[PDB]
Amino acid sequence: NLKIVRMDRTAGCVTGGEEIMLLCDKVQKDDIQIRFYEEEENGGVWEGFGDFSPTDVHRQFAICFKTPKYKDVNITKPASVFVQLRRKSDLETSEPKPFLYYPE
Amino acid sequence: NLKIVRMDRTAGCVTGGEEIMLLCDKVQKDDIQIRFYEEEENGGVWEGFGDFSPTDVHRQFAICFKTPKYKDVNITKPASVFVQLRRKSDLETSEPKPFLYYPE
Repeated sequence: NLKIVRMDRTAGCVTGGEEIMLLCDKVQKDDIQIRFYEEEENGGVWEGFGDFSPTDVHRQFAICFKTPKYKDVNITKPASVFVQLRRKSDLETSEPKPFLYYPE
Repeated sequence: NLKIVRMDRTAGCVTGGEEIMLLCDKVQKDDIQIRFYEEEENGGVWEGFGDFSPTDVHRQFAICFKTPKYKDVNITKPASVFVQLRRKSDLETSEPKPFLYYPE
């Protein structure tokens, strides 16, 4: 039942720390994370997490957060990743949205 | 009971048409407008309205909209206005938030 309905930004700088506003279907403020991930060719999986507190969850239907730092702040072209909602308790996830990290 | 909790942008170009995401306390999608206004020195009051449809209201707790065109697209410095929620039915309003229009 997790869904990213809309994000006001779907790209960001590799240094992270940028404010994004996200509209979601209902979530519980203490049982929700925003996971950015990238599947590596070596079977590895990079992940980073949106930076926010339960108070940043707006009436269970939106979240304000800051982006995580991407794995490599020295990329020279954009890196495409995904972002999903994930419940902390049972690790249920939303369908992913594409997200582009760009060089500083 | 109307409240603008957060806006992801509190400035915009005088030409209008720019996407803003707004978090609000509960509203009814068919009984809500976003009014930008400016009190003139001559007792006049400019107003413009955010451009959106009821489907742009997200589960009664957020609204995505486009800014209205400011009264004067030829200003040479920023113009400070206010923005409020207003109920269409009984014209109840939220407390206003400052908003800055800037030259193209």
